[PDB]
Amino acid sequence: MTELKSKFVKVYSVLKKELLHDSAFGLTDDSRNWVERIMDYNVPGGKLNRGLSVVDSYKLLRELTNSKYKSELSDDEIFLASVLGWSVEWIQACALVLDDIMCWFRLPKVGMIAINDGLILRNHVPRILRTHFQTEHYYLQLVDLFHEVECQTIAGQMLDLITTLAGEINLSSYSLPVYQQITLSKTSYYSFYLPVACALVMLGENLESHDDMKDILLEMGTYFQVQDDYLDCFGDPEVIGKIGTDIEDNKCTWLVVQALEHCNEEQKKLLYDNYGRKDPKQVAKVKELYKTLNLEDLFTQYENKTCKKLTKSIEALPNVAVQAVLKSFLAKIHKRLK
Amino acid sequence: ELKSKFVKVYSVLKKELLHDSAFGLTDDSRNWVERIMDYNVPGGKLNRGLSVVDSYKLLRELTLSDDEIFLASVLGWSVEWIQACALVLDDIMDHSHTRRGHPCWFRLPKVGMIAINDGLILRNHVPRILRTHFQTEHYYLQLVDLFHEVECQTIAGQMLDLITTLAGEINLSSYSLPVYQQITLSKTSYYSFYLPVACALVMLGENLESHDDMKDILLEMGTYFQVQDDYLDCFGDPEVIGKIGTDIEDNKCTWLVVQALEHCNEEQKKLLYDNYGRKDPKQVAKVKELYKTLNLEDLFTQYENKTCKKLTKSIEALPNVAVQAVLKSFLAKIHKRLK
Repeated sequence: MTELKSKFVKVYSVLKKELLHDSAFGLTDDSRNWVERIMDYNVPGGKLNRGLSVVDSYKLLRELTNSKYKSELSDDEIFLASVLGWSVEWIQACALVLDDIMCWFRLPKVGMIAINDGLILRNHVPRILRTHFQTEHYYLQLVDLFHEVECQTIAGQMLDLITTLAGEINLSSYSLPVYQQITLSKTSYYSFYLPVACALVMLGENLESHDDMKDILLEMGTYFQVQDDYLDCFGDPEVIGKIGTDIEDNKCTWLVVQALEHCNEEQKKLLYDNYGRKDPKQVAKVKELYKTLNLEDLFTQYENKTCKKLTKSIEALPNVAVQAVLKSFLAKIHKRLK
Repeated sequence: ELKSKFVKVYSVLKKELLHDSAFGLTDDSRNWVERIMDYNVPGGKLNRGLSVVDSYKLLRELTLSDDEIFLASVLGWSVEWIQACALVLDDIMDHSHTRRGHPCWFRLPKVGMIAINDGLILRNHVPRILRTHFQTEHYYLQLVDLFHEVECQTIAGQMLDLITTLAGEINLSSYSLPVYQQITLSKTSYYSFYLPVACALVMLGENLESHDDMKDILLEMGTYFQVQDDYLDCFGDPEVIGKIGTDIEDNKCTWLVVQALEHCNEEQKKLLYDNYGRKDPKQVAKVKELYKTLNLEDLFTQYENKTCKKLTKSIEALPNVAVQAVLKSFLAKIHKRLK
């Protein structure tokens, strides 16, 4: 089960050798190994669905719009899309650098190591894009698109940092607006906007002519994160392949915030005294408070209403290839159990 | 005088950014963006941005169009935008206090989100400024590289500083010298000292990859500049500085606090835990008195004399006499300064 995905995976190794044995940025033999270890720990491995969606999207935009000379994707076409797909995976790798880190005094030294790891990787994307796109017309537009998503990611990463730290001293810091900003800037941009926007820039398109699609993808990114959060609570761990830890891990879950908005005083103090522990006695009291607040129903309500909104906004787009791409994104997420 | 010729450049750029066809904005959003813009970028001495133009002027002399000054000033004002973004988060602990100056925490992420999003707005101006005014030059890509380097180095430092300032409220042992050095270097040294000279240099038609030694000097000189800052906030003629030192009350990660924790023993360590990040002058004085007892006034004289001599030596070892002149100018205006 790999096909063009196997053809995609190889590109990481090509970019990695380029980045390491680059004359413009020399490296000690010890520097190279140190950088390569950071690269391999952080960037390859995983589902790769974000980077691949760049290639899958570029393939669907070409298949439908065309007006190019042939509809089959060139080997050089597949490769360049994969280079952007892997740039996406680098952006992603940087965004997650901090997600462990979690007593307190050991935290800034620990955090310092992680920050420098991402510093190394962040300085890779400009070089990747320059090596492989410096000559195209759209190069400057591509640098913009990446600068925007890169900068929005860093903002979301900083808020998630402030927020996950402030959550250890007071759960009331987790709020609905803050959750939406973290989800939007830290995740939605690279996850849903960035792939397709990459396919469009190399397809020879201007992004300022797709603001209606950019709002759709960003909202679809929020919807996707509300899904993950919900699944981490209850969703057949044998289907997901993972045990839910968000309630234990003291995460800023869509569930937790919707809880503290609807539940009051007595229910609120129940949550402070039971959220984020490791024995199931408190984990179940939480899961029961969510059931008491009907949060499975509030979620399923949110799901159908948001799906209707986006399908409407999608059916209302002028670009049939774009909407065909967004329709595949939305149906691949809808009511997914995994 | 040339300062007045430099300041209007801000208004030039501010007018460009707002009434950009490529970036439409409501009249009501434009006021909001302008309020963010001028609250954060102009005002203050503007010395970093000015050092770009003075540096270009000294480099050119030792090897002048009005438009030249404009472009140099455009880069100097670019520096001020970077400086602005680095500092957006610095009073995040005192603006979350919607009380007096008491613990908060729940109101902290809302406060931070505002700040983060302000700096996000200002961070998107530098690429537009550099493109508008340099898209066409030989060195344009060298400029985009240079600003991406410092921009990213700045971003790392504030992220570490954030982690550090938060973890410093709970458990004081979080403040350490390696963490202090990293923050000082990545958050500050890059934009303040490297970036100005590097701007004057790349526009002067130079490649930065052949100035690694000058860069190492400038970054270290930036760290030296911050250790001076920290030391003065404790004892440095509060009447001369024109400001009252607030660092001990504010529970800041000072070079001094770090050096104290290194030298002091468990009794002195507890004196520091039980005082320090408090308000009353009685507890603040126990610290400033503990600093004296640990000999941190002389330890500072050692760092300064050694860093000054060490850098003077490294600078004189540069082949480029024009570069040596600029770094010597920076070093001698920082040296033993009382304000």
